[PDB]
Amino acid sequence: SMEQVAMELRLTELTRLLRSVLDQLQDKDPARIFAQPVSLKEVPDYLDHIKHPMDFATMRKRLEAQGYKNLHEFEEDFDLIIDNCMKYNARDTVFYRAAVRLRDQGGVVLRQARREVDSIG
Repeated sequence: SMEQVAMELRLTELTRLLRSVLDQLQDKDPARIFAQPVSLKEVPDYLDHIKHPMDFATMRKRLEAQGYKNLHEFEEDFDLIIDNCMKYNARDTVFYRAAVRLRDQGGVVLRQARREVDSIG
């Protein structure tokens, strides 16, 4: 149908905007701490601690399959990256601290993304 096509164009354009959001948030992690999944070879107990692992590569795979329907879904995955790290790692670690800085700097980006998603519809 033509309605299905219009819906698909809307999803495509959200995907475009989320790709730009992802790139901007990933720039706030210049150490690449969050770039890839925590390795279960290197952290064998990880899944005993963290039930829903997340990382920027996994988000990018979902994004490119157009698997984010709305900005809330995308934000949920970004908050998992941060929240997982802040539980597994102690406050005195470069990992925890990187997550704090990513959360603080990402908030700015996400605030305007929400306005753009609502504004453009």
